[PDB]
Amino acid sequence: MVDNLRGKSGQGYYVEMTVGSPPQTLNILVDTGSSNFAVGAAPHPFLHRYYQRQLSSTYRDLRKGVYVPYTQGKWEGELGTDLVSIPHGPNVTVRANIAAITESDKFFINGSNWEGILGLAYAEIARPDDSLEPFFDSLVKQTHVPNLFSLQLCGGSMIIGGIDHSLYTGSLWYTPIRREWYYEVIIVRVEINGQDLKMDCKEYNYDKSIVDSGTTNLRLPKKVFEAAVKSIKAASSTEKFPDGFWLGEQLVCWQAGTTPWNIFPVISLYLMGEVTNQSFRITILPQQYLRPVTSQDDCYKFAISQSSTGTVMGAVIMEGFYVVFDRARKRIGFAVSACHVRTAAVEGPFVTLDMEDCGYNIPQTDESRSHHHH
Ligand SMILES: CCCc1scc(-c2cn[nH]c2)c1C[C@H](/N=C1\NC(C)(C)Cc2cc(Cl)ccc21)C1=NC(=O)CC=N1
Ligand code: NA
Ligand code: NA
Ligand SMILES: [Zn+2]
Ligand SMILES: [Zn+2]
Ligand SMILES: [Zn+2]
Repeated sequence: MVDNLRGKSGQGYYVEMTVGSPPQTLNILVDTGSSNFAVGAAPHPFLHRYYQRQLSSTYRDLRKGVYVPYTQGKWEGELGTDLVSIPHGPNVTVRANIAAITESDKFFINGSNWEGILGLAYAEIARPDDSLEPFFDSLVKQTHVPNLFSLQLCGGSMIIGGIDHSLYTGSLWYTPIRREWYYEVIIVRVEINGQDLKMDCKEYNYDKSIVDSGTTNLRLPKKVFEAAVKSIKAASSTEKFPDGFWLGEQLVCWQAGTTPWNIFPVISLYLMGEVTNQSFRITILPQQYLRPVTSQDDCYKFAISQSSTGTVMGAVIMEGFYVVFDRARKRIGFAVSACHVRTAAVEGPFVTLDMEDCGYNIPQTDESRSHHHH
């Protein structure tokens, strides 16, 4: 399973999955921020291949549609089940739910080389509801595959059912999964070049913090975004950038190989430790957040953006790390990645005697209160 992913942060990382019999092998974007297995199932300007239900003798229609809006764009399709296997994964075959995407807007991107998404988060956020069993749950229930996977994103490995120690150096540090819906976690402190942002720590997790391989950027709640930008600007104040750059709408450039990296600070996110009163920190390099895209110059985009739905630790963040989704023990581990040429660091423990609760409790809507989970 080592080396079983390909891709980049701008357009995502995909694993090979074989669906149906006779086998159709598809390139699937790995998405820890959703819970549907969904695959393009009809021609599209941007698809190199798609799922042909009519070629699969093992496909079964569920006779139910599903409509998945996103803030900008959407997919919809028909639910069914089919046999699924992972060529560079364990030696098993499962029957899983698959949404056959028949229409979409702004979902498939020009030249991505993936045809489908593998939603690895939990059933609570599956569409249309939590009774549509996500792929990984079907995988574990059907086989004896251990209930964990890891992502090493460089190009990359998703190891299913195991930790591979050749993919990381140093210590593996675990933070609890706060609740099993998204891969929710809790941020206890943020430093930018050594300086504490000094916000009430609930602000860092307002209204949640998650780990999301389907998101490119580090995304931060409004007040936290504003504080970080103020701090990164202060550090880089010998360069005056236009506003569009800080909005992630404009490149900024230096002559080939002369970029003043030192003017850009490191960002440390302190995650809750498994032990009470402890945390550990993941330290993010400017090379993660300031990404190359005037082809005599080196030009870059700012990959930190504002959020109204919480902190999102996206691909630009996970790229520096071996990240273990240890669902069995309800925790997420981080270690420094062994793919490379300041380093992204994973460091701890940090003890706080001050034992604060930094999680935010999302106000409970009547609709949410109404639902039974039997
Ligand atoms: C690391 C992989 C990131 C990827 S792969 C393909 C795209 C994409 C962009 N537009 N259409 C597809 C992105 C950017 C990402 N947006 C998306 N991620 C996905 C998971 C595929 C779900 C989705 C549905 C729609 Cl309808 C539009 C965008 C996205 C995203 N990144 C951010 O930084 C902020 C918001 N969305
Ligand atoms: Na099934
Ligand atoms: Na389509
Ligand atoms: Zn093609
Ligand atoms: Zn009931
Ligand atoms: Zn339920």
